[PDB]
This record gives sequence, C-alpha cells and structure tokens, in this order.
Amino acid sequence: PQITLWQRPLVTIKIGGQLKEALLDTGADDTVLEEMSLPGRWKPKMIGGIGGFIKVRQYDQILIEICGHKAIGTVLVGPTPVNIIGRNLLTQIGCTLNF
Amino acid sequence: PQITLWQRPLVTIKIGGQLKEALLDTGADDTVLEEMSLPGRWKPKMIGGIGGFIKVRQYDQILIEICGHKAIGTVLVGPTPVNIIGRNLLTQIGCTLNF
Ligand SMILES: COC(=O)N[C@H](C(=O)N[C@H](Cc1ccc(-c2ccccn2)cc1)C[C@H](O)[C@H](Cc1ccccc1)NC(=O)[C@@H](n1ccn(Cc2cccc(C(C)(C)O)n2)c1=O)C(C)(C)C)C(C)(C)C
Repeated sequence: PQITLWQRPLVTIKIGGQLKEALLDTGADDTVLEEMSLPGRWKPKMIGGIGGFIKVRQYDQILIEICGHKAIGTVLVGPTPVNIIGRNLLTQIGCTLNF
Repeated sequence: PQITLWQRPLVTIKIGGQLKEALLDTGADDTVLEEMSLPGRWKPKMIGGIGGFIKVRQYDQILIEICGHKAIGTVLVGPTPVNIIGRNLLTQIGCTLNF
C-alpha cells in the first residue's frame, strides 16, 4: 500500500478487538488514542502539541493492528480529538516518507 | 529520498530567502511556521492542535523550496514549537506514505 496526501491519511485499526479509525501522523513522536479503556497498568503524563498540553494515560506493550500489520508498542490515551498513530508505531510497520 | 521514521523527519527548507529546519508532518492539514516576516497581506486564523488553539497569520502564494523541491501555497505564521510542513504543501513535492 502507498498513500497520497490529498485527503487526510485516515487508516483503519484494531485495538482491544475493536475497530477504530486513525490518522497516520509522521509529526507525532507518540501514538495518542481517544478515550477508551485498556488492560495492564499505566503512568500519567503530559504531551506537547501545537498550543497547550493534555493528560495522557500511558499504556506500554499494547498490541495494535494498523491496517493489516501487527505492531507492539507504547500507547497514549487521553482527551484527543482523533486517534493519532505516531512514529513509534509507524516504524514498526515499515512506514516511510517517499518523494 | 526515502525517509524512514526512527527519528523526526526534520528536513531543510527555504522561505523568504531563509534556510530553516522543518518537520515533515503528514497529520497536519496546513503548514505552520514560527514567528517570521513575509511579503504581502494576511488574514487572522486559529489552529486546532492537541491542547488548544493558537492565533496565526495566514499568507497565500508563498514560495517554499522543501528539500530541493519547489512549491507554492498557503503558509501560517505563529507561536509554534517548530516549523511544521503540512499536506497542503507535501502533496506538491510529490510526497507519499509507504509501507
Ligand atoms: C514532540 O511533539 C510531538 O510529537 N507532539 C505531537 C504533535 O503535536 N505533533 C504536531 C505538532 C508538534 C510537533 C513537534 C513538536 C516539538 C518537537 C520537538 C520539540 C518540541 N516540540 C511540537 C508540536 C502536530 C500534529 O501532527 C497534530 C495532530 C492532530 C491532527 C488532527 C487533529 C488534532 C491533532 N496536527 C495538528 O495539530 C494540525 N491540525 C490540527 C487540526 N487539524 C485538522 C483536523 C484533522 C483531523 C481531525 C480534526 C478535528 C476532529 C479536530 O476536527 N482536525 C490539523 O491538521 C496543525 C498542526 C495544522 C494545527 C503529538 C502530541 C501528536 C504526539
């Protein structure tokens, strides 16, 4: 698969055996997911962002499926307006900028 | 070039006869750059962000050479931690997300 950028790169994902939609965001260090609940334990933390900050719940070692490809990694859960897939998981699935 | 993502896709650009580093950000609709001066007229605008909106100046028909590639379009100036290069301009340099 190869994705142009004329629309928003909205890809579908599966976490917790649930179907979600997410943004393929290369300017995100971390993966930040909407309000949802997850197994395992977690540290609170502030994430940066354009103007101001938000509290993310940090879940390590989450199994996530981005678009057909399995990846394991840290996942941040908080008051975000969209599910954001950052570099940390984008690498895992061999995603790469190409012009 | 092919940019894998183990590190921030920070690249080099040229605007108003300046060289600046900027992030290649596929989860950004527009291009927003740090406080600088540019030709012509601007509208006020707000931008969403993760943790709230910031006031920006909107400029049109602005020329950016991104990574050796020439492009034109709407650029936003304001209080951002980094020059973000968005889709509005990435499409132009033929940029595509690959895996
Ligand atoms: C290191 O900091 C870091 O990794 N922070 C990240 C971050 O904020 N990344 C950069 C920014 C960044 C990067 C690096 C640093 C940095 C780097 C080094 C040192 C210090 N700072 C700081 C900020 C911006 C990011 O790509 C966001 C993601 C996003 C996308 C959509 C909605 C909310 C958030 N993009 C934007 O904020 C851009 N933006 C905002 C709204 N939109 C349109 C849109 C799309 C989809 C849905 C909607 C809704 C539902 C809201 O209607 N709107 C859009 O495109 C914008 C930038 C143009 C405003 C994450 C928090 C995402 C991880």
